[PDB]
Amino acid sequence: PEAYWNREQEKLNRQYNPILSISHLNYCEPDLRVTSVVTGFNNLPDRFKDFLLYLRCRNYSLLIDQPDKCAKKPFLLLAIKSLTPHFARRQAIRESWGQESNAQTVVRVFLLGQTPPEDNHPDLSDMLKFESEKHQDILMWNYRDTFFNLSLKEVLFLRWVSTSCPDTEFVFKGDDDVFVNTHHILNYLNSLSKTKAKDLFIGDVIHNAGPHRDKKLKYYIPEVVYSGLYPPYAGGGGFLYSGHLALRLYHITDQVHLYPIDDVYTGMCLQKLGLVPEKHKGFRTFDIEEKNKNNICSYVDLMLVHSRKPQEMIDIWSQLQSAHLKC
Ligand SMILES: *[C@@H]1O[C@H](CO)[C@@H](O[C@@H]2O[C@H](CO)[C@@H](O[C@@H]3O[C@H](CO[C@H]4O[C@H](CO)[C@@H](O)[C@H](O)[C@@H]4O)[C@@H](O)[C@H](O[C@H]4O[C@H](CO)[C@@H](O)[C@H](O)[C@@H]4O)[C@@H]3O)[C@H](O)[C@H]2NC(C)=O)[C@H](O)[C@H]1NC(C)=O
Ligand SMILES: CC(=O)N[C@@H]1[C@@H](O)[C@H](O[C@@H]2O[C@H](CO)[C@H](O)[C@H](O[C@@H]3O[C@H](CO)[C@@H](O)[C@H](O)[C@H]3NC(C)=O)[C@H]2O)[C@@H](CO)O[C@H]1O
Ligand SMILES: O=c1ccn([C@@H]2O[C@H](COP(=O)(O)OP(=O)(O)O)[C@@H](O)[C@H]2O)c(=O)[nH]1
Ligand SMILES: *[C@@H]1O[C@H](CO)[C@@H](O)[C@H](O)[C@H]1NC(C)=O
Ligand SMILES: [Cl-]
Ligand SMILES: [Cl-]
Ligand SMILES: [Mg+2]
Repeated sequence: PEAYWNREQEKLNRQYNPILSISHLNYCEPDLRVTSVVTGFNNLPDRFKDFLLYLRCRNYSLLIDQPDKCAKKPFLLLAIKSLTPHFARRQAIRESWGQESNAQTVVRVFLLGQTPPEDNHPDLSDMLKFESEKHQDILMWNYRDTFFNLSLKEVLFLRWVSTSCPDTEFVFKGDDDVFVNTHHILNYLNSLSKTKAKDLFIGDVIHNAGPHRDKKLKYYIPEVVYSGLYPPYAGGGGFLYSGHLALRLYHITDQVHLYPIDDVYTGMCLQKLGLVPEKHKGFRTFDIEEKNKNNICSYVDLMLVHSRKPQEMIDIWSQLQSAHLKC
């Protein structure tokens, strides 16, 4: 078409689809041709200019790995998107719904990029090494951890699954400011037939959405960048899928250009597999009703709630342990 991403994506489609008859994965120099191709490139916000220049570079390497995380074969892998300074959020997740267990082994990793000093981030590196050496649940890549780079966090994670955790039955991928009912999730996982557990992918799916064009909102996308409607995509606050689908998802990522909104990007990859994400009412990416926020019995049949502060996650998980004695 005329939107840049839509244009470069069709070029990918013809590369991978014979019926339609520089690298797009390993080119890590600034693609300067975008400056004369995208209308009004110099008047775009810096995140767009960085996203367009390095759209074709995704070969980033792990700086902090936990290679023996899935030694014991996990039933559920919890992968949590996080930023370096979120020490309290990560620690509260460890102490509540993200703790490792066996009961069906559950493993936990936090996904991080770099918060480099050249972006005026405070040097928290030696506190992150301290945190890593003590909890051994930090995965960190050497890319600039930013909002528009989150679909990069998705691809680099799916790569780590295929190379360091391909056996895991299921994967939960979510944010570090949500409460997840890990107990209710595992009971849902064992109330599933092998037929459905094959290509399982559930979340707060959004249908027939389009790019926000409000120049001042977070998910704003210019019309020179993307045109049309998003595919169905689960809310990035947290979705649940099987390891089998994770491997299929990773191998299809090369056929989809990175997109600045990472949960939309996952939907584009699901669409390319011929799959539709499955809505589930337990995923409350928009919280619940304030009158029900007091009641611990309101959290028993939920899958996740967004959003929650660290001490809120701990308070709910604490109360949730005695919920079967009073609900
Ligand atoms: C997602 O994450 C990736 C990975 O971290 C980010 O990619 C990096 O993006 C930064 C820009 O923010 C890149 O750094 C920039 O490189 C430009 C080109 O420099 C190369 O080429 C010149 C010749 O043209 C060589 O001299 C040089 O050795 C480099 O090899 C620079 O022009 C940029 O200049 C910036 O800093 C200097 C010094 O302060 C000043 O001139 C400017 O003020 C300017 O700010 C800058 O250095 C970096 O190369 C990318 N890394 C990789 C591995 O690709 C993405 O930006 C990020 N995406 C989003 C959307 O966040
Ligand atoms: C029919 C329709 O138009 N529905 C709209 C929703 O699509 C829209 O949802 C929000 O959209 C954003 C992109 O436009 C984005 O997907 C957002 O999810 C968040 O996305 C970030 C990355 O962009 C991801 O990292 C994060 O995990 C995720 N957060 C949560 C809690 O899921 C999504 O909410 C909505 C705008 O609020 O409006 C609907 O009308
Ligand atoms: O540069 C970033 C910004 C966000 N996040 C994570 O991505 C999730 C979504 O962040 P945010 O809550 O700000 O987006 P929202 O939920 O409001 O859409 C959160 O868990 C953040 O920790 C990240 O990993 N890197
Ligand atoms: C990606 O690969 C290219 C070519 O092999 C290389 O020049 C570049 O440095 C790589 N990027 C990273 C981050 O290693
Ligand atoms: Cl621990
Ligand atoms: Cl907070
Ligand atoms: Mg959030």
